[PDB]
Amino acid sequence: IVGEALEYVNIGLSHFLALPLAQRISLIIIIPFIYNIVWQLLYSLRKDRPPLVFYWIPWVGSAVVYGMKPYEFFEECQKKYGDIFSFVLLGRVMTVYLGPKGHEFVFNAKLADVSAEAAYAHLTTPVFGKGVIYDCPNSRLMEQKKFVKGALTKEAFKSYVPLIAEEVYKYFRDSKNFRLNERTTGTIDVMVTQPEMTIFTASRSLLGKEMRAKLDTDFAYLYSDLDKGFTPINFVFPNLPLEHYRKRDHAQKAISGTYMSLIKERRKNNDIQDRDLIDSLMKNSTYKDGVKMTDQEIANLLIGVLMGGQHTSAATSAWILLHLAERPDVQQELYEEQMRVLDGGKKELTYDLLQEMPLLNQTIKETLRMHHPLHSLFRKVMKDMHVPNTSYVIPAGYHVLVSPGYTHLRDEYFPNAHQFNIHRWNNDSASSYSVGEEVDYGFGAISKGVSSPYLPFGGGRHRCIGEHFAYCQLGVLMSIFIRTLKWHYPEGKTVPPPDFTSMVTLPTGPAKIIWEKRNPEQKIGGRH
Ligand code: HEM
Ligand SMILES: O[C@@](Cn1cnnn1)(c1ccc(F)cc1F)C(F)(F)c1ccc(-c2ccc(OCC(F)(F)F)cc2)cn1
Repeated sequence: IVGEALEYVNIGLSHFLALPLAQRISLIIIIPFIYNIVWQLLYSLRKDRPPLVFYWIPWVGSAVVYGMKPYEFFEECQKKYGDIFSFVLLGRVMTVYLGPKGHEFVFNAKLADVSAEAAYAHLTTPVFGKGVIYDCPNSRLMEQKKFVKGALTKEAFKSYVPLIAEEVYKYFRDSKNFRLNERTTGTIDVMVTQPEMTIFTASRSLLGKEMRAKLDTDFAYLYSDLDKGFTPINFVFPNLPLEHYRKRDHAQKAISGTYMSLIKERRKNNDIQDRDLIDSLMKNSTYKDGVKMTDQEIANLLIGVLMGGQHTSAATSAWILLHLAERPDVQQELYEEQMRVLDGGKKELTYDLLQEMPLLNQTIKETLRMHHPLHSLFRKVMKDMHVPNTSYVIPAGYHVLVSPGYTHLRDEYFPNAHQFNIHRWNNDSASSYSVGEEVDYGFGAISKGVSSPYLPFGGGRHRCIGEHFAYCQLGVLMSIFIRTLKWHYPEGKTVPPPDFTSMVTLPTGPAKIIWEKRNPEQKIGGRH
């Protein structure tokens, strides 16, 4: 009789409920652990799914090894399963597509197939504020990028260069890390100096003199507070009743308030010029459907732009210094270019003269190859995607993960990829260049193909608009570093490994270099 079997399901259920809590809280952990191992083995038999990396702890997935060393994880996975493979990350399924075909599959994915804001909104909305970037539909983001880029013109760059140069020299004069009028040599942590130099140069040029003046006050602490809110933790715990979260949110309110204060005072005096990004968004932030951005949204977009460029740029100048510190040959070669292009230093550095410095630009270009600030770019898959020339279907609710930074470091696309060699870019010093046809998603013509193995600024609709600002900033900064200082490592030190757990792939610190003045008796003028 099978009826007697069902009685014993009932009985056995009643006996299960009566086991000691030693056994039951055992069995609450044992049952999903074994059910997970069963589900994976069954999953491995589906041929319409990319291979899934095996993991033990349910939900947590491969998070630990991915988070700590993602390029090593990808290379081991790539040897095992080829270029397309999935792995489980703190509750989500990430499908990785390595190589140029992966750049194409993700960066050029149809707007209806994937969503960046669905992957990213919790990462950034708590830090930037509401209504901008990833807290708004894609069509709003596109036009927001059009607004910001409209202030990022070559004529803006010609005016930013002397301003950035003034900040770099101010920092050499006044910062405790240098004091070039009092000290001719010294030790700095590049992960202390570069964030400060970056925010000082970016504030002065994009935000204007008033906002730059605030960082000389206690207001600087709010920037520090807000900056600590910029962490990948926000992926999992975006809001918590802790203290870190309170100063972050306070700082966002306080900083966006200072921006709205300045915006509302410029409009009441009609003090609206072409000075900085604030003027620019004030004159040009009405969407095509007629909606104006609010003063709050404009301020929030300013925080997003300044914050993103802060961490990519600061990490990149740190890496440039760290690589050059063990390459006095490269510093020497860069210095000769500076003497030739600037008539032994008797020409004032201009945006135009920066474009005549191919080796300096190639040094930035090579640093960005070896240290892509963003090792992984995410999209949430919104409807099922067929992976061309496979039987693979990526179902909706998965995520796709693209990693041009991994391809940057492959010998097949960059011979001797782990060697720093700026001369691999000889007669190719452009920050990037569209290898053919262009398309415009709402913020300007950009390259249509994204199959280049070198993609420091991504591609497609979510492509960076900061590239020329970053090269302007990095170029002025490194031109002055080169002309002012030599530097090298403390004894037995070398290039640190990256910190992949962070918001960008910044160097693991402290990472110290010893600078020395090229001209001990050179003084920097001005009052302090
Ligand atoms: C060397 C410096 C930088 C590098 C390597 C870099 C890299 C990138 C990458 C890879 C993306 C694509 C992200 C994705 O597909 O999810 C991106 C997007 C973006 N970046 Fe940058 N960035 C840099 C500096 C800047 C600067 C200086 C700014 C602003 C002044 C900026 C603002 C933006 C914006 C607005 C986006 C658009 C994101 C979207 O539309 O989804 N970045 N950047
Ligand atoms: O793409 C950024 C960064 N940026 C900065 N400049 N250019 N791009 C961004 C985009 C637009 C902005 F307005 C401001 C931004 F900061 C971003 F949206 F925040 C962003 C997206 C993803 C990531 C990121 C993705 C994956 C990560 O994995 C590491 C982890 F496994 F979580 F530990 C860590 C970080 C970081 N920043």
